Amino acid sequence: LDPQLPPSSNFDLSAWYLSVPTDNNGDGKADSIKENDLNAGYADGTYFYTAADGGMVFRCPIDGYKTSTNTSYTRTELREMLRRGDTSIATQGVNGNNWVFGSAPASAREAAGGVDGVLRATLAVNHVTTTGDSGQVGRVIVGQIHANNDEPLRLYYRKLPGHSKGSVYIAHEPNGGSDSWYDMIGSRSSSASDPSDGIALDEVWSYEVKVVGNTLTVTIFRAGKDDVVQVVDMGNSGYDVADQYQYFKAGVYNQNNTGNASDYVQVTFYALEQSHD
Repeated sequence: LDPQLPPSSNFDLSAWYLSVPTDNNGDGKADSIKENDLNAGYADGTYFYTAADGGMVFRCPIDGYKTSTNTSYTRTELREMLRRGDTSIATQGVNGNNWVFGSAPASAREAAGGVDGVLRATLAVNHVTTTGDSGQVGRVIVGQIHANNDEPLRLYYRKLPGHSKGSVYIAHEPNGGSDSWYDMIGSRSSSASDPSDGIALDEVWSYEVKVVGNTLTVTIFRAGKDDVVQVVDMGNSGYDVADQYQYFKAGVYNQNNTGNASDYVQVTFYALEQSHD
């Protein structure tokens, strides 16, 4: 990882676009740096940049523009794009830009850009919010599986104000259904005690989000510690259908809209790979 190289030279960012919470074209939404511009070595020194150690930094304040009116939170986050800069393929839809679970019909599988998926990342959470409502404070989503309108996976890190260590947990949201929650390390609760096995700020760790058919496996890897694995059976989740498309997300999604404007989340990634079939 080279400190003197942009993120698209330190990482393979050809299948990603970047969302940063500014509104430069006056459309009221977050800005998108699409694949072709991102991969020309885009870094703005404020939201998205190479660290002094070569890491790809995502930094995101509480206050700023959002991706749609359907969310209440800012993000500095990548969104997977299997078209890789081929703009004649649409962003949304079961097409060469997006993947489908292997459980979907043959039609959905042959049309899609990929079948099943594995997202791997290595990262350190540098900073989480310390301000705002008790139920929001300290939370950042660092990895996602997103579908047409629901989220098969949201991977959270949360560290509470008076704690030296933070927790890791996941949500699975069925198609048209509601979130199921799974604590992996520590606890998502706003009143949990300091997790003695938890993850500190600046501590390096790794995650793997994998889909084979209707089985989701989330693994947390940590040097010197056993892997932590959560399997989620999505057999009743309704994603094994022809009209659902899927994409990975990775970066910081700031789950706080109640703290100080300039409070923020920041995570540095050290490895980031997306793959399909």
